[PDB]
Amino acid sequence: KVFGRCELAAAMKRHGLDNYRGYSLGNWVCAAKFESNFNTQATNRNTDGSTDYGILQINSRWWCNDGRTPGSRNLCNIPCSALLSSDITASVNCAKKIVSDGNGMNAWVAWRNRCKGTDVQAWIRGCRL
Ligand code: NA
Repeated sequence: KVFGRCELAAAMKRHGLDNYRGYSLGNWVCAAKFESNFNTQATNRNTDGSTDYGILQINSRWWCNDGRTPGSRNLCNIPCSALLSSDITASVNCAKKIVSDGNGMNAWVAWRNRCKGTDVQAWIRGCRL
């Protein structure tokens, strides 16, 4: 599924991401835009052989099991393919654990490089939330 901007914002808000660990909703929408272009089926391979999955590009090195990242961890206790679903519940619940791990949203390289320090509230402008 490719989400619309306000559709994703509303779904992220319903799942409790708005101001989760102090990150306003526009941060999460900005992160999803530049990580996946709002596409739940997005995948990208990393240099170490791990793969990033889903709308927030969650990495198989630490967070999910894709059966092809030997020696890795599965801290969200899910198969990576669950992160590709049109239902974003698993992505959001895993994202909550990542953002809680000490580094905040700096865990997402696209957020640090393209969202941090900008007017992230602009990403939810016009939405009925
Ligand atoms: Na893994």
